[PDB]
Amino acid sequence: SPFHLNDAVAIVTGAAAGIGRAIAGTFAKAGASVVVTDLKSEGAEAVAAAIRQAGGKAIGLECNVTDEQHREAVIKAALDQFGKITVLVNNAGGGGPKPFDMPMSDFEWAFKLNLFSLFRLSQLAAPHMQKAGGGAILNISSMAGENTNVRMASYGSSKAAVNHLTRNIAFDVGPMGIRVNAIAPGAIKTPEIERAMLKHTPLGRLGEAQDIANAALFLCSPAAAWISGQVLTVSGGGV
Amino acid sequence: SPFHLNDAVAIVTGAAAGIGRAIAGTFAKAGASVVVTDLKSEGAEAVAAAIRQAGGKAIGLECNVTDEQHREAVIKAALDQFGKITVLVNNAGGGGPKPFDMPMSDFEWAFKLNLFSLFRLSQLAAPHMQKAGGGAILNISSMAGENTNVRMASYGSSKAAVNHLTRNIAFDVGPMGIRVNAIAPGAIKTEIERAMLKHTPLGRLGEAQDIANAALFLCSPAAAWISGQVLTVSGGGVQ
Repeated sequence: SPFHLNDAVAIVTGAAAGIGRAIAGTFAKAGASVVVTDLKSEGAEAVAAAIRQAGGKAIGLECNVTDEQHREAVIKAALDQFGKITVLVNNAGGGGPKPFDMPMSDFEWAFKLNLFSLFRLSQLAAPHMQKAGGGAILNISSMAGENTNVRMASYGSSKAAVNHLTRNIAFDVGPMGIRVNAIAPGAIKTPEIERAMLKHTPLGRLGEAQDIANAALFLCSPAAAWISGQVLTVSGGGV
Repeated sequence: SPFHLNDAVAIVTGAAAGIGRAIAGTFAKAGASVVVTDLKSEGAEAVAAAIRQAGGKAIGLECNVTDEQHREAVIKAALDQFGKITVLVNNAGGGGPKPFDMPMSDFEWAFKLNLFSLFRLSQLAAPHMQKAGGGAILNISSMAGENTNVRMASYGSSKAAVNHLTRNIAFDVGPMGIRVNAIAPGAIKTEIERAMLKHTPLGRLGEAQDIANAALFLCSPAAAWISGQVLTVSGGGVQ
């Protein structure tokens, strides 16, 4: 089963709760040494210590992905602790419904958070994946980069930019042996309104962060060795 | 024929040469009062004077679309000269192939130029279009918003961001009577040309007047129920 990605070093951003925590835990179970980072040092350290207790190799750091101080800190810490970089999970990001008439201070924030940070991180990690023989980048997007809705002037543009950045820098770092892929999660269970939102989800249930973790583990694994420039939507079949 | 632009005021950015200049001329021939703008004052003034000589209403302005001073200046100049704003053609933009290991500054300038500028322009122009009973915004994108290629880390991401911004802010400014559409131009006229046409099934390159007429359709009452759409004017292929 090339589904082990055992011999590797995976930097997971925003990985103290939810999708990032699940990705870190599942990657560690698969044999990868995990640099858990978060905006909060305490949560990342907690998750990393839990992984070490389970029997895995992990460290926990504070990283504001928008702060190049913190980005070089994470890259250097991964290199010091484990010697190489082979997987980069850009799960760090946020933003939400901001009205059309918003400050531009809110539009540039959406792109510095959801796009600029992860591009700079991929720039930082790509050379180390090169003497390492190749690596896997995974940007965690959203279903707003494909769908069209109100109040999504900032979030949606940023997520579609993440998607096409994936599709394009698949071509630049391919020669380096690096695969760029993205995951678009939707309605993840971190109630008539809940069943009303399930009425458009054909599988009749909400998704667990293990679903995204599983999809990521596939995309970051040797089983996805000839898969790049792909956005995979994990949505149960709907929006 | 509802393909005329009578009682219309059209702001056209980057319109001293090429697609923008042809759009300004075609829109003026359609009966629209044209605020031609450019980064260089001389070209915009020349194009506006030529339009006035041809029998249309036009003014020429210097505008760096990345400069909010210039943006408010264009909005106020349009409202002074012609009393309203009904059409906003964001043709101004640029960038191109940059390396993956490109400097971070380079990567923000293509968003600030190719996205942030036109979003702030649409923000400034939306209240006046609402007041004028509705209008049309047209973002001049590029075929890199859809295609995947090398060196397109910044240009492609910004252009796909423009595409999805079009698609989504069609939903916010819809209630205002405003239609947002986008044009993706192919190779334009201004043995690798033979590769170009190996691809382009119509066996010729496109004239700036093709983009001009596509824009004229999308900014006219003929397209009154068309919004959130990206029209690719490529002759039927990719160049």
